[PDB]
Amino acid sequence: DLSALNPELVQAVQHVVIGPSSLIVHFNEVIGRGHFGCVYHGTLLDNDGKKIHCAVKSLNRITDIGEVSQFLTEGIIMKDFSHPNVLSLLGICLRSEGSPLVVLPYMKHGDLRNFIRNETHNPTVKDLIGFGLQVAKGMKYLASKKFVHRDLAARNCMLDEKFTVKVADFPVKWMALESLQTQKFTTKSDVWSFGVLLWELMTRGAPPYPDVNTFDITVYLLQGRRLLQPEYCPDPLYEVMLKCWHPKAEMRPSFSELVSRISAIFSTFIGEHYVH
Amino acid sequence: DLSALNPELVQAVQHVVIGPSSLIVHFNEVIGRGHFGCVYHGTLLDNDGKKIHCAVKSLDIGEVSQFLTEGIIMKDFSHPNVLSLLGICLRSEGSPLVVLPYMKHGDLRNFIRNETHNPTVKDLIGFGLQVAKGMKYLASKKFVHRDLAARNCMLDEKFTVKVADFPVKWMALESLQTQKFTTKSDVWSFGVLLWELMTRGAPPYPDVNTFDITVYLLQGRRLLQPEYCPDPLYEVMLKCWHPKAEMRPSFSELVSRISAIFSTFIGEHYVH
Ligand SMILES: COc1cc2nccc(Oc3ccc(-c4cnc(Nc5ccc(F)cc5)n(C)c4=O)cc3F)c2cc1OC
Ligand SMILES: COc1cc2nccc(Oc3ccc(-c4cnc(Nc5ccc(F)cc5)n(C)c4=O)cc3F)c2cc1OC
Repeated sequence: DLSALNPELVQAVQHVVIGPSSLIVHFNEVIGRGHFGCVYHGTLLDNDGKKIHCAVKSLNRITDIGEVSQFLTEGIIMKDFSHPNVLSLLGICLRSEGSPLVVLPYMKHGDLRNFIRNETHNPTVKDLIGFGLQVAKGMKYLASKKFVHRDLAARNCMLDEKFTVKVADFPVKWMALESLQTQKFTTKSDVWSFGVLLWELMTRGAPPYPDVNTFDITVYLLQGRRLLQPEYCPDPLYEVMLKCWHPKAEMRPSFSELVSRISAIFSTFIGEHYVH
Repeated sequence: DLSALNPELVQAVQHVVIGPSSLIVHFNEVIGRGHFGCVYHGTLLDNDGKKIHCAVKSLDIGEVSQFLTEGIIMKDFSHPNVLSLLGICLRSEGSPLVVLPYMKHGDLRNFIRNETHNPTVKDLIGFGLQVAKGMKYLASKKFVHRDLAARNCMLDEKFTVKVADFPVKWMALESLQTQKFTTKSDVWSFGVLLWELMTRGAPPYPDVNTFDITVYLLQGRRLLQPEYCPDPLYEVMLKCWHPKAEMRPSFSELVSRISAIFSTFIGEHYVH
């Protein structure tokens, strides 16, 4: 419905809500491919009088109060995040006859996987390490807030005009061993996924374990087998990836540790095509 | 994992939280066999200071926030056939505690399966009518249960059925393929529940595998009429299992229909 919901919860989410008379969605201007849903070009008029171009995602017609309520508390959580490497929520739009709208800053270069996959772009080794370093900074921030991402991957990281990486969309070949067997997702589980994301970057967007099946991944990892060092990957960064794939979660590096480690490797490299 | 959450969400949950100083938990006095988790006998002091016998379930910011909003949702429901939430207790050192009114006769599946109990065909239909009324209430709130089953309904002292815990062999055909749950998806699960009641707690589809259940229902095979189930009630069951979600009856129509079937019987060992 619109507000067959709890008054206290509706009050809690108000600060996230965008009035539709300050939002224009160009439903004829699509930016999505499908992965994030159906995403459109938007124009948002803020309370400050500033008119900005944005991305607007249209939800499936959510049909029960349990779902709408979970959606709203997710919105509340994302609105609270404030880091340059974590994607911002501009707000949500609850309309009378139609599904809710999620309003996000426009991300000029789309997601990180597709940016590095097309031959038109030429990221250096340093550029790719840089993207991973930005991802780690955002993930360090999220961990500091006690927040598990649960779906870290290069496809789920966005790149703006200033080439700032935005962690978004907070998948068995990205999952930690314990997540595959015991179904447990922690901050150390995100460290494993980060490792896979680094591997993705240093291969420029190659699919992980391309010759192992989704159901065969668990037995593969119990053979001590890991993803092989990518062609753009430096030896010291590969040892970072291996540490991310330790089967015991407590034995993996923290994101705070990954930031200082990768940062040190990054500072040794020179030559960039995509700065900031 | 303390309240370093969004202040407005924390203020939204305040009406649901119980001050731990009004609660004693008997951690050495255990309730149940683990289906509902770690449940214990508790004593709760209400707003007037009245002692109330309760059951106490012992449970990242994302999970804790969703837990809180589910508590906000549950605390809002007010219907005799829906399990009420007395509150939640968010301790300084330890897991959140969920506080529920004590249900004397536990879950419905265990109660009917017990040979010591002698529910009549009318009693079992009555228990189904109670489930339907709670579900009609939930449907009216636009709320989907998602896990309706005999094991997930409770029985109190006055033999009031309380729908709780809001499972492939209870799942609707479109849930087994599209992963989508609706109020009509709940109607299907209710039919399996009615079947559970009439067979006095027999496992459904006992010979078929968990993964072979979707192809089983696609063939048009269903649960056979329970030995001691009335013909018009098995028709209700079959209507609840209609392959077209929109062709199944509403819980409002289930109430009235089952109310009628119930009324054509006499003989109750468990009166409500
Ligand atoms: C140039 O090309 C693109 C540009 C883009 N620009 C901006 C966003 C894009 O895609 C998206 C990224 C992110 C999310 C996203 C939505 N909601 C939540 N959470 C959320 C939950 C509940 C709630 F109430 C509010 C929020 N999260 C965690 C998200 O990551 C949605 C998206 F459509 C772009 C995509 C593009 O190409 C595909
Ligand atoms: C004597 O025999 C028994 C007696 C009992 N008496 C009273 C409760 C029992 O079991 C329970 C029933 C229900 C729930 C239950 C908890 N939380 C939620 N949701 C919820 C989410 C978040 C939030 F913050 C609060 C709430 N729901 C939807 C529930 O159904 C928990 C239970 F332990 C009893 C069990 C017994 O035998 C095992």
